[PDB]
Amino acid sequence: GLGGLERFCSPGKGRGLRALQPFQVGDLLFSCPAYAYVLTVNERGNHCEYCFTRKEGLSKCGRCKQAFYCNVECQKEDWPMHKLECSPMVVFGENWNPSETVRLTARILAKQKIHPERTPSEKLLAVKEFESHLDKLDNEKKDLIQSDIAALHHFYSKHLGFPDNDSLVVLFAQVNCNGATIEDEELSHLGSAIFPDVALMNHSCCPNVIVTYKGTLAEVRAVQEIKPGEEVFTSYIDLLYPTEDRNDRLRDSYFFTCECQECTTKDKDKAKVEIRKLSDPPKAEAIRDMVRYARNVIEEFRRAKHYKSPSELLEICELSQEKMSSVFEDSNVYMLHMMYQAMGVCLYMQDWEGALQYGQKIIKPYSKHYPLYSLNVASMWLKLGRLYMGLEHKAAGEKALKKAIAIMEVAHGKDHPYISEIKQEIES
Ligand SMILES: Nc1ncnc2c1ncn2[C@@H]1O[C@H](CSCC[C@H](N)C(=O)O)[C@@H](O)[C@H]1O
Ligand SMILES: [Zn+2]
Ligand SMILES: [Zn+2]
Ligand SMILES: [Zn+2]
Repeated sequence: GLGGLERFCSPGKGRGLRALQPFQVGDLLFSCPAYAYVLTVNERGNHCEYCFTRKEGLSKCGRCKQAFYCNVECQKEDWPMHKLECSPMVVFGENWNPSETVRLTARILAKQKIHPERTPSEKLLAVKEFESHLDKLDNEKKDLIQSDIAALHHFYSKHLGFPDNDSLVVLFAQVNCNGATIEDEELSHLGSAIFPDVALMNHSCCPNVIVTYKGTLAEVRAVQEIKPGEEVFTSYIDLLYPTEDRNDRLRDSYFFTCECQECTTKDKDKAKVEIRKLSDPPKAEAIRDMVRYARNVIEEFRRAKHYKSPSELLEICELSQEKMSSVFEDSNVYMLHMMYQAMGVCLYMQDWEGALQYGQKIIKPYSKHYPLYSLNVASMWLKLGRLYMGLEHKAAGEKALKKAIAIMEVAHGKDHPYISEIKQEIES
């Protein structure tokens, strides 16, 4: 398996990963090549399909004209997977729209068909041993999975010999509980992948490691000191939100309730739900009313941004901030949430000054709500630094970039290509 590590049975968590030797903050616990992976549609042309390297002047697949490569070698290496989509993409035309989960599952089945034996990605845990939580799925969940299976048959029937329906349901549930989004240095979505050895790690809201990505390779580095015998815990979710929100998401997606220190004590929750200390104290029921409102408007915005204009979205953020502010301080995570969304739609609108203005009032609370080494914090420092540099505020830009580097050296490793790029952006 992996030196200095050991698969074991973690009480109340099923199987987990334990350390057999000490690891210091920044040490590399291990690296894991992707078992199967797929680049998200919106990043085609920016990244190489095979190795995920970002560069300009990628070779275009002459066949489908929708898959870009470093060279003919990367193209050849990606052909066993790319042929699943090359011709269907041109035949279906505009009707080709499988969800990313379907694309990934199709590549999983292909990888099992050609490489049925244990891969180097499965040193400690094989794909077939994945947890499915089949018995927990309600009818709504089952019907969503059945819709994905229907799409799988619809777009990938010519190249894959499919197992029976039951097995496909198990596979999709396993993907939903073990899949891994790949994000860039600004936590922008690059694609989805299966990292069997990485999936073994259980969740904690105070994790001791962070998973970063070097192309299609997952790397796992410590963000706290790990001693022999201690279990290795990563985070599955955004840690910004209070305990009940986190466990709502964990129950919904992974079907378990977390009992880590943050969940048991809920101490940071008080900072996260900051109430204005005004002459008139809000009553508890008014607080809970505004909290419910906040959680509702967050979901409403997730929906609205698919069919609404950017300015309409900014209006939603501005109006919700005013209403919520009557009760919530600006450091409240629901205010920060709407500020972050406003920053994103301003970034899309290319209003760099506006987005910078929002980002400035986001990093101060962000830094304290998130753990010491957090990719969310690093990415915010990086976005800020790049806006500063773009608007020629070099002094403040360099400051922000160094803060990002300080966290990334730990999480990504000091020799990571991203850090080289950022140091170039300081010297240029
Ligand atoms: N902190 C935690 N408490 C209880 N169960 C957890 C947990 N973190 C992860 N899990 C379990 O692990 C699943 C994710 S895959 C992680 C490995 C899994 N424990 C296994 O034996 O294969 C979750 O769906 C949940 O069932
Ligand atoms: Zn490449
Ligand atoms: Zn093609
Ligand atoms: Zn927790």
